[PDB]
Amino acid sequence: VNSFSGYLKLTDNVYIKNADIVEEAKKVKPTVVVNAANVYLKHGGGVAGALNKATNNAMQVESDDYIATNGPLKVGGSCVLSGHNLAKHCLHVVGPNVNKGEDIQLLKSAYENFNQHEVLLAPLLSAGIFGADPIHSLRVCVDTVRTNVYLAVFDKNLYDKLVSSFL
Ligand SMILES: O[C@H]1CCCC[C@H]1Nc1ncnc2[nH]ccc12
Repeated sequence: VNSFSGYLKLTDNVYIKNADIVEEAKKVKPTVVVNAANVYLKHGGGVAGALNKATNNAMQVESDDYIATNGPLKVGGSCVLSGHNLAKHCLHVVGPNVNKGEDIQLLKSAYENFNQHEVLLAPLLSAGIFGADPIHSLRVCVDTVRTNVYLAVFDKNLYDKLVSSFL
């Protein structure tokens, strides 16, 4: 039993809700919140800009030190950093950005990072400003993640569409 509330169950291990991931993180304090990161951990907009803003820029300060030490992530890769005031940990995961021409097949590799964590609160990778089809992203999530994932979808309209079209 966990503290996530109001989610629709899609499969044995995947759950979905119309929610603001920032507000959901603030209320649940999950062990892991997933950030929709880029390789530079520059949290300027989308989910990343919102999460970072909610940490009063502490996420960005920590991220800049991480990059200065380790260099950029790989597309499809991830790193674990602090969850600050939102979660114990933040798993920064880089899905391919279609608006940068990155290969969509890397979306499966991106979701594989979730399997290293038993339970996660997450957005749909490569959705939103990353330019992928959120319905495809949901399908890859369901077919790749085996651990328990609670997906927060900010837009009520997209949420209804994802549910109504789910196979
Ligand atoms: O609405 C879409 C657009 C981008 C792809 C995923 C969704 N973004 C979010 N999802 C969950 N919480 C969020 N807080 C701010 C944005 C956000």
